[PDB]
Amino acid sequence: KLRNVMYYGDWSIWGGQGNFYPKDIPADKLTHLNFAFMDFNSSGELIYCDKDAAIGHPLGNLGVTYGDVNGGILNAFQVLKSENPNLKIGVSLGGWSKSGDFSTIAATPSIRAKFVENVMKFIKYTNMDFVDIDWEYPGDYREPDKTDNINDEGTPNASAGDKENYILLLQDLKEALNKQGKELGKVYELSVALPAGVSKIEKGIDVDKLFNIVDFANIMTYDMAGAWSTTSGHQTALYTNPNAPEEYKGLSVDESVKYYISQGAEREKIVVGAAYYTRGWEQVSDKGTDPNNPGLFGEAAVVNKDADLSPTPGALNEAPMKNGEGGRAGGVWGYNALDKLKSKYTGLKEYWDDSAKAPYLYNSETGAFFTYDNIRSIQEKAKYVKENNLGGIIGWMASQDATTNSTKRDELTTATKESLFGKEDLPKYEIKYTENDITCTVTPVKQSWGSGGVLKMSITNNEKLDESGEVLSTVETSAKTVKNMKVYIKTDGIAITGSQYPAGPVTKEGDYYVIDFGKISDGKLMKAGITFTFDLNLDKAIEDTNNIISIEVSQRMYQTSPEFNRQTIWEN
Ligand SMILES: O=S(=O)(O)CCN1CCN(CCS(=O)(=O)O)CC1
Ligand SMILES: O=S(=O)(O)CCN1CCN(CCS(=O)(=O)O)CC1
Ligand code: NA
Ligand code: NA
Repeated sequence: KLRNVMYYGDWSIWGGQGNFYPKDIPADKLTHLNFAFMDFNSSGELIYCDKDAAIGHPLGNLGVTYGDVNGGILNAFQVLKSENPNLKIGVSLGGWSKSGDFSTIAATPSIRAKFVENVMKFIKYTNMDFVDIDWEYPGDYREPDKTDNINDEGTPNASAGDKENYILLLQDLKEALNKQGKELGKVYELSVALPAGVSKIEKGIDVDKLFNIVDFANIMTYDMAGAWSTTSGHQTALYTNPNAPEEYKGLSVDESVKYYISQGAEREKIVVGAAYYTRGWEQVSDKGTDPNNPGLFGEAAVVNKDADLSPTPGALNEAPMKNGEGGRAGGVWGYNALDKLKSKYTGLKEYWDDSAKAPYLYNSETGAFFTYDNIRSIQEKAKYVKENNLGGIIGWMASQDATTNSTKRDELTTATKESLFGKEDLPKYEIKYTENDITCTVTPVKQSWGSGGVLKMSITNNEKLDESGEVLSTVETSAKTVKNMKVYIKTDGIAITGSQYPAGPVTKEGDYYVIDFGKISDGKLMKAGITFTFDLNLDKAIEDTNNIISIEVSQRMYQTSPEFNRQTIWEN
């Protein structure tokens, strides 16, 4: 079974990525959606990159106020899955900028165990389905590049022990996932992000052992050429053009996959990467390296400067170059910004390298050169996956895809899905939720005056908050809040004519009376430990509860989103 995997960065929601909220992800076209990234410290405690993004932002949902506990990307992912049950949702830990604490965690069994325990709790409270470990990279000594990213940790504590310790970490995670999956009655998966190139693999990836632990592995077959080099090239090519110079030999999807297989990787677990952005160079001279691809593998003149004044051959980026926030000139433009790119760099012509099956843009008069993925190269990558019995495709990243006919950013995502799977719907999966500890009492009220009767009902959220630290306490608080509660009451011969605050309004829907706490501002987010006690009005006085059959409750993340976790709280 193939996979169509997508990264979604938590910073998608701000202006740099055009304020792209999860509801506009084409989730019916994905099998796996990675929340990128969760940080963590050297003691194994999880740490947010952007707390408001993760747990507080309203994300375009009309009834959500900033900071409301049903806000945030993590809750939005749950809604995407409810609305698109083909989808598995998961969490990417680390990434290029937050891999600095892996070496320490992986080296000490007690810290490894704490990290694993915290990740298991996280995915329990967020109802996530997989864990993706993006250790970039084990055994690779690297300092931060604060000009690129003030928050970059690098991997300054890398060591030769990382290769074996990563295997231990992955083994611990998979065993914990197996255990928790059995406890909760669900299937979990474990994935990793892997380097494309041989030297990084040799430094830190025990291929054969790793592939026997993970469910699948995402090969980062992008960023394989760029402004760190003074030779133009393809950054994410399917095949190695035979004219490639030594520095780019090996750095294609095909050669990377073939190397992994030669080292023991199981084909069906290999997911290959597609980049939804350009890289490029300001001023490339055609050296005639490949006469059939002008400008390719040409010499890039060192004519620009980074934000820290370092000379560079890189072209300008879509975003302004600022020290500490995209400070390196890399020719980096989102796929959805190719029209902006062409307005800034005029005179670009589109080329296709038939030997690499990769597009590029080149101005033969100015020398500007950009390398990227398009619909055609993604279709070629998909054909390669199918013909070689590989595992799927991963895209980096969602917010960079282009709109087609709606507000969804889905041009490349749709092309990927249809080339892998065709036009039919993706398989759907059952979604399980853990019932909340919700109890209730019902008490007939003696009313010697007036007409009708009264039933006094109390509903209690018996959950209690135990987790410590910002990450686990916030996801726990959300999970143990009863959200937009609907109460379904089935009676035999008893009519509920009305309801009173703190109850929401009551209606008859089929054989049930339904109380909608989504319509009570004080009742729509019922925190742990809270009780609502309220009067229900009846058409006739009642002396016992014998004609009350059942009371059930359901939740909704938003007033608009699907009901879930329907559970019985009182039965006769
Ligand atoms: O200012 S914004 O909030 O728009 C972007 C903040 N920040 C910039 C750096 N990237 C690094 C991603 S990675 O290097 O870890 O892939 C994460 C987002
Ligand atoms: O002894 S050596 O290590 O030199 C060769 C071992 N060799 C590596 C390649 N795989 C192909 C797996 S697959 O093609 O069936 O997926 C077979 C075994
Ligand atoms: Na960290
Ligand atoms: Na193997």
